[PDB]
Amino acid sequence: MITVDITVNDEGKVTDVIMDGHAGASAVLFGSVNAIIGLTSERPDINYDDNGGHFHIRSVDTNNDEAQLILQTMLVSLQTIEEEYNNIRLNYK
Amino acid sequence: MITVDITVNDEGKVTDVIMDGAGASAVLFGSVNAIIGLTSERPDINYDDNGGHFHIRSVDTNNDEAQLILQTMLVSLQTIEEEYNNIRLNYK
Repeated sequence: MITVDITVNDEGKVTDVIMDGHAGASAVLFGSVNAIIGLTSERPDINYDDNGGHFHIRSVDTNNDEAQLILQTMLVSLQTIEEEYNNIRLNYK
Repeated sequence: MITVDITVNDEGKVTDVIMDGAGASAVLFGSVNAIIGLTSERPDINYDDNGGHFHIRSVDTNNDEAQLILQTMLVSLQTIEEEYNNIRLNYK
């Protein structure tokens, strides 16, 4: 099972997303990180263990509307996978 | 085995995304749900043979939010293709 921990601050901004246990879920997450970097000015703080586990996206500019839209898109896409394969568990922190 | 045809107009807007045939499908369906759930854009969708053919046609090409989601979808598909060059992207 893949676990996705999602942290939304008091201002409604996605500050952290951590995926662990990681085809659909991985493509959505990695693709979204590449989109934030390639399409916006936001450069998230990315950390992961030596095995590629505990993949943590930490937002730097939480007021970047474009990066926030991409993160929300990533979450809607992960919720779409979860709805069909409830394999993946989304946890809202 | 999967082909994705992408049409970008003269104004740089994604007008059509046509997939014919797990990662690719999740990115496509998830992105459509995001456009519908997060923006005012309501794309024209043609869907046949339970995923065998899936065509997204933009209606409001000037919707910056829907356009960002489509570009995100394309970056995500390019990421899959870079790892499984299984999927072929074509710019029409």
